[PDB]
Amino acid sequence: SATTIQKELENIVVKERQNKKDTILMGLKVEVPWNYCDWASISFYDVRLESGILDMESIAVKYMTGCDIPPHVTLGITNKDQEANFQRFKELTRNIDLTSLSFTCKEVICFPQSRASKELGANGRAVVMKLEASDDVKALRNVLFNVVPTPRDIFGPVLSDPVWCPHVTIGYVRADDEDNKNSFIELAEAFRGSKIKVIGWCE
Ligand SMILES: Nc1ncnc2c1ncn2[C@@H]1O[C@@H](CO)[C@@H](OP(=O)(O)S)[C@H]1O
Ligand SMILES: Nc1nc2[nH]cnc2c(=O)[nH]1
Repeated sequence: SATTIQKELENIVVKERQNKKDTILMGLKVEVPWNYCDWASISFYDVRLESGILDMESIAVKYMTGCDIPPHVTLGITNKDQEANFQRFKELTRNIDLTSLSFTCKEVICFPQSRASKELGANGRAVVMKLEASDDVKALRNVLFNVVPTPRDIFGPVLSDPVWCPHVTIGYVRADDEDNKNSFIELAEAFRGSKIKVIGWCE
């Protein structure tokens, strides 16, 4: 059970996310086997079409744009002042062939609604394809965090240790329409077992 301090620390984590703007994405641009038309029967949640969003610039809702998402696997998100360190890391890894890296689609997961987005007026949940990452990807991410200071992930209770869930987000849907959510998951489940190829760094 969480303590008083832990509960207070969670509020700080959520607010920190809400306050975050202008961060940089350290991720791998990938090619996926699914297309928009595969989800033609699905209704997506796009904050750009919604009202009551209290801060469109917050990274907690800014990227909740239906299925209009560039296919990518996030390694980490950090502050803009780390841009130089990240650029230096890309140069340090210039000899690494990122296109040799591969992920395997395992299971379709609908992440829980982030409290940071909900408090900013969002009503969406992310449907993602959980990926199996090779040791090369895991090592690449660890060394990235060694060269480029990156906020520690805290997706759960503040006391828990983060378990990286490599994933390619497919689309956001309303958190209050189960039929739509389940139909989406079913359709996305058809792509399980597919292999995703890395093209390079997200730019
Ligand atoms: N400059 C940026 N700063 C923070 N996030 C950014 C971003 N550009 C893209 N995103 C995407 O927004 C994330 C949600 O925070 C992730 O999406 P995801 O992997 O699909 S759950 C992330 O990739
Ligand atoms: N990597 C990762 N992202 C998440 N987003 C929401 N929950 C999680 C989680 O457990 N892991």
